[PDB]
Amino acid sequence: GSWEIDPKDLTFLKELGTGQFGVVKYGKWRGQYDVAIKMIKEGSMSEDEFIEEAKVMMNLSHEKLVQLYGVCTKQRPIFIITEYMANGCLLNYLREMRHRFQTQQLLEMCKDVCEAMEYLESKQFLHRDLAARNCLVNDQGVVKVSDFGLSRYVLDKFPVRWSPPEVLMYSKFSSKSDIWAFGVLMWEIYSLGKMPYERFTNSETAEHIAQGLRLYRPHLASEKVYTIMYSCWHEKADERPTFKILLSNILDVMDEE
Ligand SMILES: CN(CCNC(=O)CNc1ccccc1)c1ncnc2[nH]ccc12
Repeated sequence: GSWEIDPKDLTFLKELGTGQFGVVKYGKWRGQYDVAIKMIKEGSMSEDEFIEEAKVMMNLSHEKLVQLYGVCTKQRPIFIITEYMANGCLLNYLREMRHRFQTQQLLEMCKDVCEAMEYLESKQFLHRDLAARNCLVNDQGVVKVSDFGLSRYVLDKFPVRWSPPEVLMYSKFSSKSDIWAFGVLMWEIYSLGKMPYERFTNSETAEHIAQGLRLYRPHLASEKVYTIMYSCWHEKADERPTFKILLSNILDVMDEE
């Protein structure tokens, strides 16, 4: 199948991490091309649904989306073969104080993610778990959005701190719950990877959000940048912007700043 990679074409070279979803390895495809090999933990996913969705996933392609190259499903664990992102998870990258980021770099990180999300929104595709922990950074410092849609197939920890009131109260998912999570991700970037609502538990965060209270301005965000992330948190989902509008707003601030 066109979504199917021959696992014999892989050379495993380095372990990149282990986690709830499984083990990830760096390797080469046909001796030459860098890949990530994501090995799905046995029993962790609805595998027939995941495999059918991978066929749809094959047609999603954008420079700021982690590229899916194929799956290996004729054995277990199944493998997801993806773009290799040398600098790892965005959350860990932000927390690495040596980079001494300028705010121009932080705004570019936001734009990278917003372009990916604008593309997913043009395809009516929801990420459903957008957060810095689900973005990756390549060897050039480019941020890309990873594992978009994956939570649908996970059989098991919910992202309370990235969820709007209507998700927490009613499980109402929409383009506007991705918009809300994007604003939280902007806050994560400008806070150099702090936990949102760091002094609260999830249960306390949910109550805070419902009472109408919000995250507030990171020290490194200008007034114009804060306006953008705060616009993502309107109580009323329909008053939140689209990713097209957020991209335009981010580009405008890049020009001003
Ligand atoms: C460290 N790391 C991220 C590892 N975490 C995940 O991929 C989590 N998802 C997942 C895991 C197992 C099975 C199914 C899904 C990477 N480092 C460099 N390039 C990369 N490309 C892609 C990932 C990736």
